Order: sequence, then structure tokens, then C-alpha cells
Amino acid sequence: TNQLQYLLRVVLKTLWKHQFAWPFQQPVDAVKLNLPDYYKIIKTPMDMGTIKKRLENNYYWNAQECIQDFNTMFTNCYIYNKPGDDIVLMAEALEKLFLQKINELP
Ligand SMILES: CCNC(=O)c1cc2c(-c3cc(S(C)(=O)=O)ccc3Oc3ccc(F)cc3F)cn(C)c(=O)c2[nH]1
Repeated sequence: TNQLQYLLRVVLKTLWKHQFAWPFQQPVDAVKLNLPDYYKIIKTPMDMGTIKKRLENNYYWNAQECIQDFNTMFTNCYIYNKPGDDIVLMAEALEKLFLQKINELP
């Protein structure tokens, strides 16, 4: 697989170039953003920088484990933030695009 190639070359590449991707390209910096409770509430932090490094360095057992990471990134956003927040709308747009690309997964 093949399916992991698609996740790197197609899904990650598409999401990474998107206008709203930049706050998700690296882990949430709780000190810099003044969110001292972030790491108390979110026990499995996830971001596209970590996903990219895992795809490049053979971390994943399979493509489903990578898809789980993308979903954890989105739901961590929905758990920590309020509905309607700008970061939530940015995550929602990325999630919609992610579901489109994942529907054409080989
Ligand atoms: C309830 C309070 N929550 C927050 O304020 C909050 C911020 C973030 C960020 C985030 C992370 C970075 S970073 C990676 O450089 O550390 C930079 C900018 C970030 O968000 C923005 C902040 C201001 C903007 F104007 C626009 C933003 F996009 C990411 N994610 C995944 C979150 O869930 C989250 N919540």
C-alpha cells in the first residue's frame, strides 16, 4: 500500500496548501497562545506536521491509523473550542475537504 502513498501525495498535500491549514501545521503552542488548560483537556494532541512526519518516517501500521490521526486533529479542535469560533470553522472546512479526498481512497 499504496493507500499510504495517496494520503501523503494527495490528501496531505491538498490540505496543507489550503488557506486555513496554517494553525494545524504544527502542535498547538499553549504557552504562546495563553491556553494553560489545553494540555489538561486534550490528551492526544494531533496536527498535520506530526501526520506528515509519521507518513515520511514509516510510523503507521496502515492508512486507517493515519485517517484516525486526521480525525483526532479535527475532534480535538471541537472538544477544546466553542462552536462558531474561527478555529472551529477553519477545522470544519478542512474536514469537509478531507472527507472528499478520502472518499476517492484506493
Ligand atoms: C478557546 C481558545 N482557543 C484558541 O485561541 C485556539 C487557538 C488555536 C490554534 C492555533 C495555533 C497556533 S500555533 C500552531 O502556531 O501554536 C496559531 C494559531 C492558532 O489559532 C488561531 C489563533 C488566532 C487566530 F486569529 C487564528 C487562529 F487560527 C490551533 N488550534 C488547533 C486550536 O484548537 C486553537 N485554539
